[PDB]
Amino acid sequence: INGVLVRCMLNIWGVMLFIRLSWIVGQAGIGLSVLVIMMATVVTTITGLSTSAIATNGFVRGGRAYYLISRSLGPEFGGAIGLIFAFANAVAVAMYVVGFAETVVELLKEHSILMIDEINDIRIIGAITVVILLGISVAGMEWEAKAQIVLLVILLLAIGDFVIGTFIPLESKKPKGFFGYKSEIFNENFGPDFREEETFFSVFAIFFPAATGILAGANISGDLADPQSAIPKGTLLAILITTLVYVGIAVSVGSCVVRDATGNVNDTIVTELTNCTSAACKLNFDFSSCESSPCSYGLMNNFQVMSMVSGFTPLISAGIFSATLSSALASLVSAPKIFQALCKDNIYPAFQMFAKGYGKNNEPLRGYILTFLIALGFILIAELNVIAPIISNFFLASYALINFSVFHASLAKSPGWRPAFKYYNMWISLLGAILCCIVMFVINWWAALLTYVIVLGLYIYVTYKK
Amino acid sequence: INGVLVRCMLNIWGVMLFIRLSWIVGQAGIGLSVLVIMMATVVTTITGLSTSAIATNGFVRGGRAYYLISRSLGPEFGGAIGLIFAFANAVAVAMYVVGFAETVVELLKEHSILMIDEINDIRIIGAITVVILLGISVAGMEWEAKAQIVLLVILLLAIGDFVIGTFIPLESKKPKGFFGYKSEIFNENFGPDFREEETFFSVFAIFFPAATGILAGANISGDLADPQSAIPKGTLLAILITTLVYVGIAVSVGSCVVRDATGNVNDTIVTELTNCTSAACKLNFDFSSCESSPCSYGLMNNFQVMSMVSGFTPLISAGIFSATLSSALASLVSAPKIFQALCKDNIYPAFQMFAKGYGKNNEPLRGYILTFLIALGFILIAELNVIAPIISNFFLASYALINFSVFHASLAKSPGWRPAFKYYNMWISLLGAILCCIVMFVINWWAALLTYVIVLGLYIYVTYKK
Repeated sequence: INGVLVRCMLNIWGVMLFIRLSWIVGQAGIGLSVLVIMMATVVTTITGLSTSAIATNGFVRGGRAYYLISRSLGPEFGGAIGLIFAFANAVAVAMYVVGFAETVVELLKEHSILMIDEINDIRIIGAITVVILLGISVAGMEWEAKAQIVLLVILLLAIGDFVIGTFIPLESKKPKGFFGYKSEIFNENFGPDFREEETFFSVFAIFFPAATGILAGANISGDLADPQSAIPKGTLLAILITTLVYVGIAVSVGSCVVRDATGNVNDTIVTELTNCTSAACKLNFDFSSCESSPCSYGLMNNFQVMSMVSGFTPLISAGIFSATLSSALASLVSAPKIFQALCKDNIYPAFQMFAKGYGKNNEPLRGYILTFLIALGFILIAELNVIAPIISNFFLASYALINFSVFHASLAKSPGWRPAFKYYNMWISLLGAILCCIVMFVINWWAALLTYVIVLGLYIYVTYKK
Repeated sequence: INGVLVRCMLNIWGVMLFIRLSWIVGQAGIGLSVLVIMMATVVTTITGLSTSAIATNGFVRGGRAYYLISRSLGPEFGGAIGLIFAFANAVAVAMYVVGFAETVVELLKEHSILMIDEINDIRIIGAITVVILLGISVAGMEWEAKAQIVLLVILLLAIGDFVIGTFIPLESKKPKGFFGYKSEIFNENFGPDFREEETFFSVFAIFFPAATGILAGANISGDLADPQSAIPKGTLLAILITTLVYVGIAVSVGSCVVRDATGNVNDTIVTELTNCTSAACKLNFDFSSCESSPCSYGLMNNFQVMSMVSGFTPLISAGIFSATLSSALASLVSAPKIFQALCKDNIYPAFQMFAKGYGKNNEPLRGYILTFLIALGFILIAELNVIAPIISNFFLASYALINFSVFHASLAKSPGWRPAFKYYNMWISLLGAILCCIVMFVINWWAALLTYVIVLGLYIYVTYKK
């Protein structure tokens, strides 16, 4: 009730927190953003209750995450969810690491230093980073147990430092959108003023990965040093804490940083008593009239608002490093584990090359190379705002699959289904599945369709390979 | 090999032939229109081969169409295809009858006569028409056997009269877009010049019902006075003939009527030697410069181009009446038959009120009232261009269902599957199903999605009612 809790809590706080939440709230108002977070959290908690019901039905010996599912679910749903989820984690590696690389090139361009083709300097940085990350994962993880705790200490210190910065309204940040909890800054920030082409569901898709750390946080750490049936409590409480801190950070940054701010001491508080519609003039002449040209930063231009508000910004940057690298590595170790587990069962005998445990320990290698290559291929696409909707798609697909499969097995299944989680009925799981599918189709309907024909073909193969 | 042949050939030539084909070719060029027809016909013929394989597997005693399917397919696919297809025919009634009503108000407004709210005078006409059609269907059909033959004589005479009119270039039609097989009229008509908001798939969806008469043409006439295993030959040959005459009428009208023509002897052949880009001036000053205001008619303005080209236009109008009324009535008798057959089996016991055969013969009444009311509700929507995509959706769904179900049963099914149709393998049926689903999603993805959750809920009900 402490190990997998910390694991999920690490997996969930990812890149989208420090570098995208300000974005989201800047586009979808302080109000509607809460609806975004609430939809995300209801999907996640439906899936959490369902996966809990899974984690409280079978034998006490939880072999492997995918093996746990295959025990508690048919090989059709088993292999489907497994493959689609391992792919989800594989692409998630690239998502997290490219967010990291983005913040690196940001903190670097802040200096005098520069690189070749920033839009692809991100690509070079991400490549070196994923190489070093694979090198970390393979050949050693004994230290990760103690490393996750220090990472979480760093991360919580970063969040607390952010909030402690909010209450400290330095005048030098007046040229930035930060103003320190003004009511009118909150008023003007409640209406969902969107931007160039984003719609509510585009923003939701961007945000959704920031709520996706639950299953691999819990299940992938099957056979935990803790009892198996402790997973649900920690998973759900972690969901609650993460979503609550999401809501808090959301409301705070919305009531703190204005929609746009061209940092210029010149364009400042000179205080000509004008018409004064927006909240900027309400504060002072600072951050006035970005409507003409694209301004530098503030809640809708730059993603560095979080690092801009807090005190001793190094701690916030360290928190970013911790979150992104940690989540990326967790996904990078969970994905090939699922691959090798599914392949050792030879459920899909086409990928019979289960990496043969090429190592002194049971360290798969073929899966590592595969997911590393996928991560590279996706890293090549730089703009995180386009990688993230794909992860959104695939994780929504995975969640739909899993909770729908629970719903289906609930339709009486001779295989020992017999779950135990309080509040784990079928109808809520069918609700979650319909929600997942609908939401997935609203965000790039054709991607969802293609995903579904993929899983259909998987059902075919699993149906006639028997 | 003559009865169900004539039946399908009647069901297929519907309203979309005489009043929409000219439209389609006017928007999607003489060339691309052939691709439209080819996609339609490949879908239809895949489904035809599959339904043939069905019609050549089971007992010699073909009880009922839906019963034939339930014999040769599981009650899941059975009831799904049955309900969705009966609904398809129900809405098809309204489609055909509203096309009829449209041509009636056209031929009436051509006179001095008029009605109240033409856009809903169509609705009033359609209501009276569907009332009279229900009155025809119930309480007597003994004459329909001899009536279909005279209807087909009328229809073929209309088509032949149309083509015989093409070769007769009356000067009085020069103010209309008709010119009589000019090469340049064909050249300018090969490029898919679309219009206000139509896309290739919008046009395809409009067209697709014009290729949907096969299953109900053949299966609904189960226990034919002909042997059961004669269905495939006639069905496929009817498909071939209908699609070939579609291609012929398409190429002809494309090479005959220009894209736009403001009928005015004044704006005519006066023959000022201008720049002359379009083919109009190539012919003469007639039908020149519709680009300014919306012109009266010709291959893109009015749907009466077909009736405008032929000689003794009354015959063409009679052919329209024959086609629309005939197809409408065939659908109106096929839909409730499927309803009462599915309900007598009580597959979906919610609709246990199977009309109890309230009549001296086995004449269902509850189903009649139901489909009549649905037809009314849809008639209320007047613009055929919006009703037709819905029928396209639902028929694509039905075809996807049926051929996919054949594909699935091909994955070895202990129920006696054992078909016989030459060239009836699985892979082509899976191809047809994937095509149906993809095409259905390109045309109003959310309608397709909703249809699929409907059939999923049906799978639920059929799964836990057992």
